[PDB]
Amino acid sequence: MNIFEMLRIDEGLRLKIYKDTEGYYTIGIGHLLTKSPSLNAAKSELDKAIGRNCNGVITKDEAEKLFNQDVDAAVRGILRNAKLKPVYDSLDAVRRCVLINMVFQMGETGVAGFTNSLRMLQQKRWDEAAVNLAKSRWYNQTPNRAKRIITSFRTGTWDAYKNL
Repeated sequence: MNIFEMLRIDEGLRLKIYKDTEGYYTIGIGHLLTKSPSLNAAKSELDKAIGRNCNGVITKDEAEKLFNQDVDAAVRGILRNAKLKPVYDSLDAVRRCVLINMVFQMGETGVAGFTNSLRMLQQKRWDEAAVNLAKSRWYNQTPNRAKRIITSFRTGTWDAYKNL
């Protein structure tokens, strides 16, 4: 299992504009387009993102390209962020994937806000951090994905995803 397969499981693939869990216009593999309520704004963003007139629809190839971009942007954001880098550096390979997943889903700023959890992972206090991470809007809003993530930090293996 790798970060791309892991995220593909969590986000799915859609080749037409759709609303995400929060109601925002997204496409492909969890690629947010705009928070704007306007479908048109969405389609504009989309064409700018692909480089073509897409009329709200893209190909598999295009979805994967945007996916490649997002994953890279996620990793590089972690590396540049002063609160995230040290955690990432302290982590093993699986847990590193886990953090990347979170950052792809909630942005750098988002994850950087989980001060106590970060501290806990950093200290390798797995069970404590799992309990703190669950106390969040995040967990309450997407509990099945959050539980997958939390279990992954807990065990340090891909079990939660070998099911799926």
